[PDB]
Amino acid sequence: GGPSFPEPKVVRSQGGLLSLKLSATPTPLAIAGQRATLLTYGGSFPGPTLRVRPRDTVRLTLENRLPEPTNLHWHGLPISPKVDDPFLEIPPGESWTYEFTVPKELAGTFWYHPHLHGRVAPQLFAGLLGALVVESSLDAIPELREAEEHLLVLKDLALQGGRPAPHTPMDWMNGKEGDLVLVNGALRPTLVAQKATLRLRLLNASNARYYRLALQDHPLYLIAADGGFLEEPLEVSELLLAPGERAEVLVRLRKEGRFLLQALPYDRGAMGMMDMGGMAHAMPQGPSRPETLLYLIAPKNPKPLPLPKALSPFPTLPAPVVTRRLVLTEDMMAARFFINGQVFDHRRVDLKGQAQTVEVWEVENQGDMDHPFHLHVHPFQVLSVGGRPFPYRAWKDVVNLKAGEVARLLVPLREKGRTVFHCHIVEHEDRGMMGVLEVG
Ligand SMILES: [Cu+2]
Ligand SMILES: [Cu+2]
Repeated sequence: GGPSFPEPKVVRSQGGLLSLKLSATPTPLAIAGQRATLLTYGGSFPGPTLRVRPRDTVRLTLENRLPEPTNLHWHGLPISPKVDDPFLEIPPGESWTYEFTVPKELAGTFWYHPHLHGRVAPQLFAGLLGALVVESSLDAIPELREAEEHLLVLKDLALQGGRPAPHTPMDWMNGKEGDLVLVNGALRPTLVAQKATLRLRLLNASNARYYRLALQDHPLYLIAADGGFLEEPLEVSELLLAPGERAEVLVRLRKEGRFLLQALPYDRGAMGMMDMGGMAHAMPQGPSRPETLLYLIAPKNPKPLPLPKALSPFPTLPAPVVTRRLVLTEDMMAARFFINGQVFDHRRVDLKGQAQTVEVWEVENQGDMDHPFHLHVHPFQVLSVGGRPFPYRAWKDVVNLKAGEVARLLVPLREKGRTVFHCHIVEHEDRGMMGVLEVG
């Protein structure tokens, strides 16, 4: 009812259980005024949103109907790596049931996508992604209960011959960006707000595109990062979301009107093909062209809600027991990507840590591109980048590093088992930039 807005179908837990059979299948669909066959979960692009509460049981059977093997990564979920198994392979025509319990303190926006090494980037680019939302008791406070809530899945695409465009040699180096810059699988949808306060859950599920988000005439009020709430709302004029990151923001519409949500120009250090003359400068690709993501129409006579004064206190973490250094490097022309000078080997354990301890990880980008570093299974707290303090306290699982930046991360080691860390420009992961962590 009311005005329509494209948004994935939601599947909710019931009586403490979300049991769902999800097929990964090629699917002809309508897209930006044409028809294309994508790879999809549940026949939709994006895939369906799974919405759960803490302590729920999730029983997701993944039915592989693809021509190639696949698996799922439960991105951001602090569960067992024996469930969130980055080494599992589900052959074509086979199924696998993922069963886990949602942790008691968890809240926010998470997502699921393929993690079969070597094939992540084509599979994710072809459409295999969906969101997972964990509801919180905090969502009941009046300042959030009465906000108009929406999920915005930021994911671009390019098509050739009615199918996802093939990966080029340049895509393996830079990561693939598409010419169709979509929101919830739609080209520049219009959202006609019925409330003056919106709560937008934001997911960057793109292979490589960055989104320097800005809303015309409006600040954003950040209330959640990748893996949970901030301690209190943080007003920002704009918000950069790297591949794999999520955020939740409140928007306070003060005036009537139509306002563009844009992805402003951002230069992530992608490299262009080489050229003659024009002098001026060199041959980086330079900043992205600005893109309109959606149109937001304010309701009549808008009166926004007050902001909540407080959200969730961040747990104090114990003193760390060990410091690690992880150096990211690249060989751009070979399109190979390294951590501490090595490419991923699934039979090599790179770091051995202890369950129930906290470590400090120093992640150093010695490349020229932005690399967004992701660690499975163990959410972390970012302390500093470039020697300066991170602007808020919240659980993160992806941290963006620009050329030369060093992040210092507090990593509490939770579940035992073997898991991975990798750049979330997924082409770089496929081309080497991944290593193996074992917790005992
Ligand atoms: Cu991910
Ligand atoms: Cu990278």
